[PDB]
Amino acid sequence: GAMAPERPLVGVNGLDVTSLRPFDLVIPFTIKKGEITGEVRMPSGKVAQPTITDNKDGTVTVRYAPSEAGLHEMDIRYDNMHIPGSPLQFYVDYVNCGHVTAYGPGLTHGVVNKPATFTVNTKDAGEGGLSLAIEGPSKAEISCTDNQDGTCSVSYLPVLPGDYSILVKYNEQHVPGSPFTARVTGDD
Repeated sequence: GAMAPERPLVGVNGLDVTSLRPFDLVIPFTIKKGEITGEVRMPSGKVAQPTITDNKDGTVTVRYAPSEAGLHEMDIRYDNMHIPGSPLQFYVDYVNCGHVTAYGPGLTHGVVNKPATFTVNTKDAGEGGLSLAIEGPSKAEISCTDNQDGTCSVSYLPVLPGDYSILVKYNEQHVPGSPFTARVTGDD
């Protein structure tokens, strides 16, 4: 054909914060004088910058607007030196879909002797053996609770700073992105 027909239309085929689950996390750290910046890296070959905000309570909150699914990671640095708890690492997923899945701050970042928490969604997942574990540089203790909304909540206590692998599984099948890696920091 020589040209388009007499019925043209423009539309967006990519995903955004309206259609994907966002990234939002909190880290024990304080801004005083200087500057903090970062980078988030995508499986699809893309790159983007995060936002950092100091809460004035002895913590910084870190945020990013999503556009791709899969296993992701984020670098954060103050005056070009990495902060304690950087890099962060986690999975991004379609929260409205029917597959068994897991997300929250505790599987991305932890703090020694503090209860770190996250959620597993089982809302349309069927039936079987639901399982949960952590493998770290020392043995963390773990608890979990079934909710009337059709989700499971999770809590765990690490004891020394380092990398801790989180495992989530249902009916002998791992959730997408499992095993994940949390990075644990010092409380003092």
